[PDB]
Amino acid sequence: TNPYARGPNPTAASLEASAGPFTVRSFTVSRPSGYGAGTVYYPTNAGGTVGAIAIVPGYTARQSSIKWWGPRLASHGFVVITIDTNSTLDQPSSRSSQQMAALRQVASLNGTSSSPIYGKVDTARMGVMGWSMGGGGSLISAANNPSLKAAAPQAPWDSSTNFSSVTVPTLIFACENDSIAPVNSSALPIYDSMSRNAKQFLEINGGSHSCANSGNSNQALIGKKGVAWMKRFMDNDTRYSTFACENPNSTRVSDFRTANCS
Ligand SMILES: [Cl-]
Repeated sequence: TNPYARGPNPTAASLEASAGPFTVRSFTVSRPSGYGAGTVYYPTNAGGTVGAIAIVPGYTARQSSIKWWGPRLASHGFVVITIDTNSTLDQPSSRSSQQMAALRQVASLNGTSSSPIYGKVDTARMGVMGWSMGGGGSLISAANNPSLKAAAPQAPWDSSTNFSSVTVPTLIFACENDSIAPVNSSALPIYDSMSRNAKQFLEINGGSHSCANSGNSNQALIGKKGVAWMKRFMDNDTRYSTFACENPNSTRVSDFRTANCS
């Protein structure tokens, strides 16, 4: 019945592991269009077309800070593009237009017969992630493009916290002890402003600003949650409803909140 379903039935163990069931390859985008540089990750054998997720780093940062998501998400059946921005000093709106430019270019490559992702993408099924200003950028993309199927920003930064217009299912990773984008004035008012969506707030206990980046010590839970959220909302895959909406009931989590998520 569900045509966007990919992969075998999830367990806690299969989502806590570093790799999911599909084989991953990557390539560097040859002529990046509307953004500085891109790396694309893709499953060779997903058994059908999959959605595309475009991930953006923070101010002064690079792909390295958010790369781990590439292998992790692609292995469970997604096309992931991680980007560098035109300038290290771009603010969240510019990060947004470049995030959407990356999705636009993944859609183009899906149509190009010489491209390693020829025919692998469902260009009607995309989502957005990013760290800090790239997180703020992810929220701006979702507000501007309600056709996105999912957002999952981490440690988000935006001097405007009102996202009340967002209808896209949104998972916010927060970092308890963030002193760059403190939760009390960033993540939390952002979460709290959204009244029209499936949403979730998941605060990493004793986490600093970088608590969700490559090399974090909570990859099991952060990665499980990130994959379950994209599987639930980008694939409509109700096999993942429990993993996506449940409280982890974990001492690794200092604050949990969810709404409109069964
Ligand atoms: Cl930032």
